Amino acid sequence: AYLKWICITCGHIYDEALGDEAEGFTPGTRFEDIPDDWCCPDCGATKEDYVLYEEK
Ligand SMILES: [Cd+2]
Repeated sequence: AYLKWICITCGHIYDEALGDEAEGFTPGTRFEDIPDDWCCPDCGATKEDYVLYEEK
């Protein structure tokens, strides 16, 4: 059950089964294993801007 995260900063949803394609988010990367090193592909901030969509 891949979870998704929405960046409250802009409103971008992340699909654990399809994260970023330019950085290299292979299909199967849970936000848990993605520390702050990863940022938003539309903004460029830390992970604090991303939250869990439903099922929290
Ligand atoms: Cd964002």
